[PDB]
Amino acid sequence: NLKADPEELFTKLEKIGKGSFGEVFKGIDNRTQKVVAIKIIDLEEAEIEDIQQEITVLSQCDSPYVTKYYGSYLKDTKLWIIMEYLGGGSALDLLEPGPLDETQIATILREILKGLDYLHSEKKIHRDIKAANVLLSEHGEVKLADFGVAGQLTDTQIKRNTFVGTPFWMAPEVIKQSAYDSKADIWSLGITAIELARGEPPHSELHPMKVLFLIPKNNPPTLEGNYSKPLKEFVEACLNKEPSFRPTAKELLKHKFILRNAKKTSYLTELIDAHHHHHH
Ligand SMILES: O=C1NCCCCCNc2nc(c3ccccc3n2)Nc2cc1[nH]n2
Repeated sequence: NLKADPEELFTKLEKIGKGSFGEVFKGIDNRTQKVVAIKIIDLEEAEIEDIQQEITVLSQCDSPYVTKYYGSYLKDTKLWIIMEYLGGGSALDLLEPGPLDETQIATILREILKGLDYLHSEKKIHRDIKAANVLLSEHGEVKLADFGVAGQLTDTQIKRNTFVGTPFWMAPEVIKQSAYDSKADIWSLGITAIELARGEPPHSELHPMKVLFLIPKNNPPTLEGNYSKPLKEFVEACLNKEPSFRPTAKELLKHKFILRNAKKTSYLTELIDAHHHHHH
């Protein structure tokens, strides 16, 4: 039962961003000398082998719209998750210089939807859709990241009222821990569309415990301000309190906002340029 040491298997390089449940680093697989991303989760207070088994299952996923998993390695109380590295920045990173235009939003949402359609067709739930987990390559390709595990890391805490993580993107049925399915991602997608349009999810000025309380009780958010009627309607379609009333990802790919505004992903290199200029 002697475990491989991830610090020997991988060279941890610079931090590249805050992930859910842990910081994310660029890394090198020392066996292949290939670049990877590494997220280290501290599981001192927690079923570890169930999470590793599911990461192994998810490492078999294969889609242009979803980052690869490359397994995970436990070291004492820390779980090293190994992932495909993308270097363009997350959509959250790329929101820093200023507002996105509706073509950028529609392009990014279209790619997210294709990734959600893939995961849902494989009977998986992303469960952590937010701009921070939407990644760009240096060429503008868009892939979902950190999918398929957040439920194992949070659902029990939510049941016990011991969850202290961030609630802004959670569907009401996830907060109430009733039966939830892929439609939970569709709610989170609607919140993420607001985040891409306005820079932050609804209720971002409120205490997270008030937000956890509000989401299942309040009318769902809507997109307010100078935004096109199709974009507002796309948001409204996602943000229905009843999950059976939300459309599937496959249906949303046909939404007129997506079809009339999405353009080539290669144009999103302009967004990466803006980040460079912002930080130059
Ligand atoms: O699979 C990942 N999950 C981790 C998802 C949460 C972190 C997202 N923030 C991020 N992420 C990058 C990155 C690279 C270069 C510059 C900025 C970057 N900002 N790269 C990355 C992330 C992952 N892979 N590659």
